[PDB]
Order: sequence, then C-alpha cells, then structure tokens
Amino acid sequence: SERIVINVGGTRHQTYRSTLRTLPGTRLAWLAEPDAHSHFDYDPRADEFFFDRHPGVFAHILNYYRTGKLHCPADVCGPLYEEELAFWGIDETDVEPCCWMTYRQHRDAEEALYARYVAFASLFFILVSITTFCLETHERFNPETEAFLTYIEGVCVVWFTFEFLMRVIFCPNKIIDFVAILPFYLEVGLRVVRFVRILRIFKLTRHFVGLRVLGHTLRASTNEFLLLIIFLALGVLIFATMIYYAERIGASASEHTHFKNIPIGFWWAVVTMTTLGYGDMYPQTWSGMLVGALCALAGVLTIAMPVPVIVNNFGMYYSLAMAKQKLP
Amino acid sequence: SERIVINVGGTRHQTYRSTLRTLPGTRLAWLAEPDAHSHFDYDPRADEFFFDRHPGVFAHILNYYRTGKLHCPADVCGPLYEEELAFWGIDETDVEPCCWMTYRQHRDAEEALYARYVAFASLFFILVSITTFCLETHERFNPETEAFLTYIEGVCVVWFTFEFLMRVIFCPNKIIDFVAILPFYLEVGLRVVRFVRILRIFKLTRHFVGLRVLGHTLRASTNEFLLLIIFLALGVLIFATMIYYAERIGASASEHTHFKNIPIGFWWAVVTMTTLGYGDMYPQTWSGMLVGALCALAGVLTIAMPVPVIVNNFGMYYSLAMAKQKLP
Amino acid sequence: SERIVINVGGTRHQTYRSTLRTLPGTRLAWLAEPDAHSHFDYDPRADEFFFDRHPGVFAHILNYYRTGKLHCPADVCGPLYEEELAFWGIDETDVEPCCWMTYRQHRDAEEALYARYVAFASLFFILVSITTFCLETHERFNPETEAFLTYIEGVCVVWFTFEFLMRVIFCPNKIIDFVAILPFYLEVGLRVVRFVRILRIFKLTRHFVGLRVLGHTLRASTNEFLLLIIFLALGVLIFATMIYYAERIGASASEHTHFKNIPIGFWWAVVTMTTLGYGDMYPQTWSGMLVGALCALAGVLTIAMPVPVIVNNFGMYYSLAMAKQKLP
Amino acid sequence: SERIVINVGGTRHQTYRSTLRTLPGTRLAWLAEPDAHSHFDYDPRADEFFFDRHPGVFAHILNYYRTGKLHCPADVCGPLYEEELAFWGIDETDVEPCCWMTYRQHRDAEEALYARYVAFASLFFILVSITTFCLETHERFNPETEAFLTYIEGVCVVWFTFEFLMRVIFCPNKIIDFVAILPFYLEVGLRVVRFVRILRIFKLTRHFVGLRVLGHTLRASTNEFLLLIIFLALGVLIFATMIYYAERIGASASEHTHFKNIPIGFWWAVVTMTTLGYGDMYPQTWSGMLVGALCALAGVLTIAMPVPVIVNNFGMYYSLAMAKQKLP
Ligand SMILES: Cc1ccc(S(=O)(=O)n2ccc(C(=O)NCc3ncco3)c2)cc1
Ligand SMILES: Cc1ccc(S(=O)(=O)n2ccc(C(=O)NCc3ncco3)c2)cc1
Ligand SMILES: Cc1ccc(S(=O)(=O)n2ccc(C(=O)NCc3ncco3)c2)cc1
Ligand SMILES: Cc1ccc(S(=O)(=O)n2ccc(C(=O)NCc3ncco3)c2)cc1
Ligand SMILES: [K+]
Ligand SMILES: [K+]
Ligand SMILES: [K+]
Ligand SMILES: [K+]
Repeated sequence: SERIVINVGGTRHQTYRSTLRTLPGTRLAWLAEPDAHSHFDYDPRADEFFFDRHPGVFAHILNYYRTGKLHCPADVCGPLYEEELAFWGIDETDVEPCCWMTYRQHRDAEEALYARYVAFASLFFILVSITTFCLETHERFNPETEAFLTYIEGVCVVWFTFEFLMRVIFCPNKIIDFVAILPFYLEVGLRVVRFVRILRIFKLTRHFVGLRVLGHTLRASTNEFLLLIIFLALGVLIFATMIYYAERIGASASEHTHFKNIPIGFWWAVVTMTTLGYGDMYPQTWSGMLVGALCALAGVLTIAMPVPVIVNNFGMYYSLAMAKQKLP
Repeated sequence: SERIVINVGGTRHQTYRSTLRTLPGTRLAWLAEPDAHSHFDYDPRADEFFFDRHPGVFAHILNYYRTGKLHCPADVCGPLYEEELAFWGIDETDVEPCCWMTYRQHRDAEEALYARYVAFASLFFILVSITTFCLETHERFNPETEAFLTYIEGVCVVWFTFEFLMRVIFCPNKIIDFVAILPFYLEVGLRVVRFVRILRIFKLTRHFVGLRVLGHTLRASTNEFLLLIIFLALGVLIFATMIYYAERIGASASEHTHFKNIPIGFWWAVVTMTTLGYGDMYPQTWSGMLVGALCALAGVLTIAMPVPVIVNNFGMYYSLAMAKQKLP
Repeated sequence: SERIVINVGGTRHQTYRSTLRTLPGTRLAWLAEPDAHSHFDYDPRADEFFFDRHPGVFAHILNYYRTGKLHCPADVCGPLYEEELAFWGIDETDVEPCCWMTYRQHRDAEEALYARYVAFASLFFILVSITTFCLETHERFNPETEAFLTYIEGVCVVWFTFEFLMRVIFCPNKIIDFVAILPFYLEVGLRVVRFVRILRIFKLTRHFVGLRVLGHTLRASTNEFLLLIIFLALGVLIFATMIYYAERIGASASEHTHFKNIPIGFWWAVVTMTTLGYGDMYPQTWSGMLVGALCALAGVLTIAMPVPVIVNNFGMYYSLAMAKQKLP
Repeated sequence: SERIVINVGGTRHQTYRSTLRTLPGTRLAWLAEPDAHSHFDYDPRADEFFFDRHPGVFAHILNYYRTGKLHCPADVCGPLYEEELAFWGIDETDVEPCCWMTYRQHRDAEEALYARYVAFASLFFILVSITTFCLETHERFNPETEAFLTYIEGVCVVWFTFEFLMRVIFCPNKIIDFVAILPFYLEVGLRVVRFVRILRIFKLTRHFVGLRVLGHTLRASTNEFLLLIIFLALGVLIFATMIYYAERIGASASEHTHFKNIPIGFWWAVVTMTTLGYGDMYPQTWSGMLVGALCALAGVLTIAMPVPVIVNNFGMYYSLAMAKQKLP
C-alpha cells in the first residue's frame, strides 16, 4: 500500500513495498522492513534510498519483483548484467531459458582461453623426421631401403635423444611424453611403431593460437559430434536399405547393378550424403535415381544442421583469442 | 488540449488526452475520461497517474497512440514485451510486419519443446535385429541362408514377443505399435515385410534430445520443403532441356553423347545442381560445357537459398532444448 | 551562452541555443530565434518547449547538433527512426555510412512485396503438355513418333486455343503472352519452336509466394551476379593457365595428360572451383596436383564470398512475405 | 562521502566523489577537486555540473568509475561511443575483450576503402590479347602457328607500345609497370614469358568496386589463410597415413589398391576433404571405407571453421563500399 523510491544513481524508480517483498532473500527486500532507514543511504527529506549503480539495467532487475520472471537486456553485455545481478542479491540461475544462451555464451568462452633458439633446432628435426617417414614408404627408395634415409633418421633420433636427456634431468616433478616421445624408444630397438613419429607435431601445435582455439572448440562442443554421427548413421542405414530395394525392383540375383548388399550400400550413402560422389557406385534404374536424388538432399540437410552450431563456437573463441592478442 | 502525466514507475511520460483517445478500447484510453480519478492511482497533488510497470518499454507502447503504428523494441526479449502488451490492453496482432518475425519466433519456439534396466535389454535386441537384417542380404551367408542367422533373429523375435506381452496387458487405454511392431506379426508367419524391422529405432530415438529437436524442426518448417522441392524441380526441368538442345547443336541421331533424352537429363541436372558430380554423364561439347557451368551455379544458389531458413529453426530449437537441459 | 529545455514527452533535454543553430533549416533551429515563444508549446513557468514525441530517439536526433554527425540507434527499427527523422526536419540522407545499410535494408524490402476452378483445368493441361514434350524425345515412342502422343498434345492445344479465345475477347486494353503463348501459334502450323512449351509454368509460378520472393530477389540483387561471374571468370582464366603450364613442366607435345590447351582447361577449372569434380579431367603430375589443390580452395572462397550477400536478400524478403501472410 | 550531480544533458547522474577519483587522469576526475567550480558549468543553485552530451552512453562511461571495467553499449554504433570516449578522457584501449571485437570492426573497415574513351580502346586490346594467347596453344591453329594470330597480337603490341609512349613521357615522378607491362618488352625480342600477358587485367580490375573490396579482404584477413592452410596440411598428413595403413591391413606388396605410398595419399586426402571426389583414387577395403568416411567429415569441418571468418570480412567491406556508393 506504501510506495518507496529506489534512487539508482540519479534516475529514481518508485514501487510498492508489497512488490519488493516478493523475494525475501535478496537485498532489495531488506529495504521494505521498517528498519532499512538504519542500514542504507536514506535521505530523510526526499525519502529516497540511494544506490549508486547503473540505472539502465536496474530497471530490468526490478522487473523481477514486478512480474515474477527475470530476463536479460540486449543493450548490455553478459558480464555487465552479471556484475549487477551479483550485487543486487539476485541469482544468475533464475534467468528464463530464452535470455540464457545469449547471456552465458562470454562466461563460457573464457574457458581458460634465450632458449627460444633451440625450439627451431627441434622443429627442423621434427619436420625432417616426418619427411623421412613419408619417404620410407615410397617405391623409389626401395629398389631394401636406401641407406641415406636411415642415416638421416638416425641423426634425427640422436638429436631427439639428446633433447630427451634434459626433460627428465632438470624437471621438478616425478601426456606428450609417454605416447608421444615413443619413437625415441623405438629406433634404439610398424603401424603402432611409427604412426607416433608424426604425433610430435602436436607438441608444437600448442604455440600457435589458431590450433589452441581449434583444440578448445573440439572439446567445448563434444555433444554436436555425437549428434552429427547419429544423424549420419540413421541416414546411412535408411538410404542404404531404400537404395537396395529400389535397385532390386528395377529388374535370378542382382548382377546388373552395384548395390548387391545392404552393407556395401553404406559406402555409397556416405559418399553421396556428403556430396562427395566418387563414381564407383551410382544408381542405374529410375527408382534408384529417385532414391539417390533424395539421398543427396537429405545428406546436405542432416550435415548442415549441426555444423553451424559447431562453427559458431570456433567463431566466438577465435574472436576472443584475437581480441586478447590485440590488447595489452 | 489538456496534458496528463502517466507516471510509469518513476519516469513520467506526458501526453495530450487527445493522443490517448486514439484507440478507445485499451486501458490507457480510460485515463482520458473525466472519471479516471476514481479508478487509478491518481496522486491529487502532482496530477500523475501511477502505473508501476517497466518504464523502458511503455515508451514504445505509448508510441502507438502518438503515431499510429506499433513496433517492438530491440532492447527487450519477446516475452517481456508480450507481457507488457497483455497488461496495457494493446493487442499483440497490430505489430507491424517488420517487427513481427523477430518478436514471435520465443513464442513459436516453445512448441511443447527401476525399469530403466530393461530399456537396454530391448535396445540390444533392436540393434542385433538390425544387424541380422543387414547381414541376411550379404552374399557371404547365402551359399540357402545359414541357420545361425535365422536362429539369432528367432531369439530376437521371441524376446520382442515377450515385451509385446506387457504393452497390451497392463495398458490403460484400448502410432509406434501398428506399423512399427509389425515384424513380430511377421516372423510367426519382403520389401514391405522387413523394411519395418529397421523402424524400431524410431521408438527409442525419442529419448535423445537431438533427435527430438530434429523431429520438431522437420515439422515446424514444412513449407521450406515444398519450396526447395519446387526450386529443384524447376531447375531440373529447365537445365535438362537446355543441355539436351545444347549437346544437340554440337553435331542422324544422338549417338556421340550421353544426353539422348530429356528425361535422362534429370539425373544429370540433379547430380550437378547439388554439386555431386558422379561422372556417369557429363557434357562433351562446348555448348554443353557452358550449360553445365551455368547449372552448377544455379544449383548452388537455388539450394542455398531456403536451406538457411531451414537451418535457423534447428539452431533456435536446439539452443532452447539445451538451455532447458542446463537449468533446474 | 543561453540554455533551453526541449521537453520531448516528459524527459527534458537541455542544450545551448548555440548548439541548436548548427543546422538552420530544420525545425529545432526555429526554437532558438527570439520568436519561438509565439509558435510552439512554451510553458511560461518552466521555460520548456513541449514536443510530445518518443523521448528515446530524440536523444539521437539531438546528437546531430551536438557533434555534427547523425547515427541511427539499435534499439528501434528502421521505420520508427525514419518517422521521427521526417518529423524533426532532419534529412534521411545525412546518416553516416556505417548506420545506413542497417537502416535502409525495411524500406528497401517493401519493394511492392468462382473462376478459381478452371485455373486447375489449365494447370492440368500445362503439366500434360510438359510431359508430352519431355516424352516426344525419348527413344521409346520413336520406333516415327507414335500417334497417341500427338493426339494428346492436340487435345492440349485445342484447349489452350479455347482459353486464348477469352484473353483477347474480354480484355480491356489493346509479356506472358507474346513469347509465352507461342506454342498455340506453333501447333496450327524445333529448338526455338518448343523450348517455349515449358515456359507456360512461369505463368502460374506467380501465384506461389516462394517463387514471387525468388523473383524479387533475382532482381533486387543484380550486382552480386556480375560480381560472382567476374570472380569465377578471373579464377577460371588464372587456374587454366597455371594448370596447363604446371602439367607441361612435368614431362614432343602434350600426349600424356588431359590439359592439352588453355581453353579446355576452363571446363576443369570450373568443375573444380565449384567442388563438382566429375572425373573426366584431373591432374596427373605433382605440379598439377598442387595447382588443383589450390584451385579447389580458391573456388570455395570466391564462390562463398558473394553468395551470402545474395542469400540474405532472400532471407529478408521471405521473412517479410511470410509475416505479411500470417497477419490480417 | 559527498555526492555530486553530473547533469549530462537534462538527465542528471549522481555519484560519490570517491567514485569519480578512481581514475585521476581523466576529465571527470577533475570535477572532484575543490576547484572545479571555477572550471565547468556549475549552476550554483542546484549544484549540478552541466555537460551537454549524449545522456544515453554517459551512463556506460560512468559505469567505469563505479565497477572498474569499461564495456560498450549495444544501442549505439562504434563511432558514436568512440567520440564520447574521446571526449570524456577515457582511453579506447581499456575496453574489455568481450566488447572489443564488436566495437572496432567500423574503425577497422574504413581501411581507406574526356580521356575515358581510350580506356575502352585499351580494354579491347587487352581482351583480344588474352584471346590470342589462349588460342596460340590450341591444336587447331598449329598444323607452325598460323600467321593471322601473330599478326593480330602484333597489332595489339603495337598499340600497347603506343600507350606506353605516354606513361613515361608525361609522368611527373621518376608495381603495375615492371612485372605487368613486360609483354611489350617481350614481343620486340614461354612460361614466364607469357604468363604475364594475362596480368594486364589486374590493371583495370581496380576500377570495379567488387574487386577492390575483394583485394582489401584478401589482405585484411591474411591470418585466416595461414590458419586454413595449416588445418588442411594437418588433415592431409593425418588422413594420408591413416588410409595407407588401413588399406594395408585389408590384405607381398600393395598391388590391389591405389594408395601405394604416403605421399600419393595427399592427393586423395585433399580431393576428399574438400568434398571434391574425382574418382581417380578411392578406398577399396572396409577399413579404407571407414577412414574415408571420417576424412570427408573432418574436411568439411576444418574447412568450414575459418571460411566464415574470411567471409564476414568481405560482407562488411562490401556493405560499406555499397553504402558509400549509394550516398552523395
Ligand atoms: C619458437 C616457435 C615460434 C613460432 C611457432 S609457430 O606457431 O609459428 N608454428 C610454426 C610451424 C607450426 C606448425 O604447427 N606446423 C604444422 C605442419 N604443417 C605441415 C606439416 O606440419 C606452428 C613455433 C615455435
Ligand atoms: C534407457 C536409455 C538411455 C539412453 C538412451 S540414448 O538417448 O543415449 N541413445 C542410445 C542410442 C540411441 C540411438 O538412437 N541410436 C541410433 C543408431 N545409430 C546407428 C544405428 O542406429 C540413443 C536411450 C535409452
Ligand atoms: C488456383 C491455384 C491454386 C494454387 C496454386 S499453387 O501456388 O499451390 N502451385 C501449384 C503448382 C505450382 C507450381 O509452380 N509447379 C511447378 C513445377 N513443379 C514441377 C514441374 O513444374 C504452384 C496455383 C493455382
Ligand atoms: C572506363 C571503364 C569503365 C568501366 C569499367 S568496369 O569496371 O565496368 N569493368 C569492365 C570489365 C571489367 C573486368 O575486370 N573484366 C575481367 C574479365 N572477365 C573475363 C576475363 O576478364 C571491369 C572499366 C573501365
Ligand atoms: K561437392
Ligand atoms: K564428385
Ligand atoms: K563433389
Ligand atoms: K566424381
């Protein structure tokens, strides 16, 4: 029945105390008791409680005692509204689900997001080791492998051993060591042997900002990969079956076509849904053609639906990383 | 000729009553009659009508008695403005068509959007039945089908019958039962027979949130599929005709090329507009090459025009579903 | 040196008259002369000029006499700010070029954007005529064309003549008639003859809202087509030359490869830049492979750069058309 | 302990001087000393300091002495807030990294972004020279090159020499001259010889606005090219190795498949990651098929992650160029 005047920095808001006592735990509710005159800045000639805060968002906080819900403005960023919430006693978890995903979310994007002359003296050997690995397989140095290649990689491993004689000698305590510095253990005496020779680049690929952002993205968006894989698996199964039966109705067995099984149809339905189209297997009857024309479009759609959700994350994280790089 | 002072929560707005009587059905219009002093909170010393509401949107409501049109702000969400509209007596259908699609919509996105150990004991059998179906066709277990596969699927159907001896016994009343629990009716005694064996996954594909959002999208956007199909059909017809005639002018019949008919040109014009390109049929004359270079681009455009409209829906619905999942 | 108080609807703005006389043609400038007391609503006890307008944008208008430039807010739509501009005497062409493309935009998107039982009795004949045209070419009804097909199309043309005996008889005056109702002139006595038989669908393709929006888009964005064609032509020329010379350095003539000319390289460079890839012509030397790996990416980029500009137009126009369809 | 009233144009903001002395270098801090009454517009009856500026952003400036951080509003553009910052003494480099990339951003998009009858008399010769170059290679005018083609290009070079007899004669001082007007030096007496004949179009391709915007984009976004190249190189290396070993486990050498080396796998892994798919090399074992189905998706993702960042730049720059073209 009575009115009180919350003067939030020059621009006074009036309300009924019956409105302020809707949520009795927060700070504003304390104003309503007949004791607040002994706690806050009560000017005893205009009866207004001074509160020296941003007056352009407090009219959205107070629009949580008036109606009953709490929304976020669109004229302030996340952290500004969050600081104001934290002040006034409101909880940052009553935000309605419409104004929540565009308010969390810079808070979910923070995400913790002269020996510099031998770093190149290690990168050079990393790259030459990658090259020697990629050339050991070529059937030009295998008339039986030529000796100069194993000599080169011997120099590489005798330098990597030298570098591994400091990361255990001068380190204080006791990921990129056990299953990533394995080729050093290997050369001294092939799939799992030398796949790891190429993994050493993931050691230095943390000093580049773009790959740090990519790594943070590939783990802050780990649901939109299950989603994409499940979409693609459903599509592959459905369209493999459809194309098998379609090609079958088009005239003692299936010897006039490529899709002889439902399994082998998975290869086709995945080189078609992705709009790849090698050309090893394609439809050859009008029913097969209709099913393929359906498959291409369904694939475009079920791939383009979650990939934008994946991509906005990288956009935001990379924008933040560059903004942090371009500021002192 | 007279002025009145609508004090909407501390920040008074003045107007002429001649402005407030533009729409005589709403609440504000009642203020103008020489009786409102007996209805509302009329402070009889400053002559201001108190109205204890958000003062940052009421200056957009009142900007519907001043000009004549009603627009929505961009510093508040949908539901906030909608609640304020509902209060003041304004109708939410006078919104101009520019400020309408970005005001409807969180209202069109709500869209209604220990026996948990046998659910896995049903999913296991669903998956093994899918696998046995996909392996019955392979020409490795058909020297004539091997007996262990029909034995396996017999175990599967004798478990699904057991599970179907409760969904009719203990159910109160009397979609996923008639045309989805058909293989149980089948095995006891092939296209329409066993296509349905794979449909059982659509029973469990409602417990995943991503597929619920996909299902809601595929039906809240059922116009943008007719649109895409019509675009693609027009493109296919036009470019099939163009490529037939083009390949024809390039020198007694058409025995030097692939496009011998206007029908068979549909397959090409749809594996090209989608940027698929198998390679079974391609142009082989300079006029055919120009028409194909036109077809690829027209296809990219007439596919990328409505697909973003389809994709924004999934983006919004999935954002809402995740926000609702991440909040108590 | 003196201050005056523009009371724009309850929320008074103070300024110096020396500020208001920056642009002497507009309305506000009239307030500054020592005569405005005889023109406007001058309350001669608080010395404030009443102006009964939106007080949330006038603080952006007045921020054109203070600094010297004119910007648009982001908390109001286009037409709202435009109406306020039109009132205050400001011109809508002084808007700075940053706040202009997001202010023009609904103004550039307006863009002018029981005989209903014989419309189907014409669409049926249109479709059957399209089908008879597409089947006249097939080498199944050409053992020499079978008589039933020309009989069918004779029925079609004898109905279209009947319908053309009203659009000249009962029309008041004197596009879709001369070069679109040509087959009627044709059958009574082949490229340009019967391409037009398929054009009749563009007569009815104006009653669908999606194709109306597509037609408005394809002409409100006629610069972003010259742009795309020029990008693609530059790319095609550059990469055709590059791939010719590359494939040439890889070891008396060029008889070991596909790219024997710079012209024929255009076909490849356009089925590759569009990520189509038929497979009729591909690189076969390491230099050719590097150039092709460059071509694919340059094509993706120079196609994806203007296509989003093309697509936003359709997005906006279609949103507007649907908003206008969903409102009385 | 004391309060002061910054009247920023009609809408007074109150604060404690203890708040205004948080940053003692800026202008507002001067208000707090017991001398400001002799410097600013101090009305000595309401004790308010007049400051005649936009009152809708100063409540965000002052929200930098209250909390400690500085954010940008979303209801004003970049340059407006920047002008207000510049006024008040605040530095435009304390902006928090969330509100920075959407505040820089028009400032990072400005970026410096009757002889007109012989310009066509040069473009004609440029185009005919391009055509003669592209036709010198064709094996239709090489029965040995026909004389009319070298005659034509002789006319072209004797006109380009004439035009090069003015750009050195009447030019005041002493890029598009040394390595771009080289064919004139060439014809008077082939890879590096005549690649440059096509470079002359880059001389005139600065008079088109679309290509000016493209050129500004291709250099304001030179990090997102290193990023894309590094993503693609990592992908190519990883998936080349994976597909080699996969195809190897699928059953004395590798004579049953295409991927015989890790190098040649780069061609495949780059015509697949880009969703090109020629069809010259594809997987032929189930493990190869799984790895290829992984490669297509990883390629789609690692290409679509930085390309939107590249594309937004062209969008913004082109919008600005068109807005500047459409305004006096
Ligand atoms: C000391 C130092 C300074 C700068 C950088 S660095 O950040 O500038 N930098 C250089 C190369 C890479 C890289 O990760 N290359 C991967 C690759 N491409 C093809 C095969 O492997 C990153 C690293 C170390
Ligand atoms: C009781 C329970 C708990 C969780 C889930 S669940 O939601 O986590 N869940 C699991 C599998 C699927 C699925 O739909 N798989 C489809 C498919 N992929 C390849 C062929 O078929 C969904 C379901 C039930
Ligand atoms: C009287 C009336 C009512 C509705 C419509 S209508 O708007 O609903 N409508 C129907 C078909 C089309 C169309 O344009 N079809 C093109 C096509 N597809 C394949 C070949 O040609 C549009 C038209 C007329
Ligand atoms: C005097 C004047 C006026 C207008 C223009 S102009 O700006 O309108 N203009 C015209 C052609 C181009 C162009 O760059 N063409 C490239 C190309 N396409 C295929 C091969 O090469 C640009 C230029 C000069
Ligand atoms: K493709
Ligand atoms: K392809
Ligand atoms: K392709
Ligand atoms: K292909």
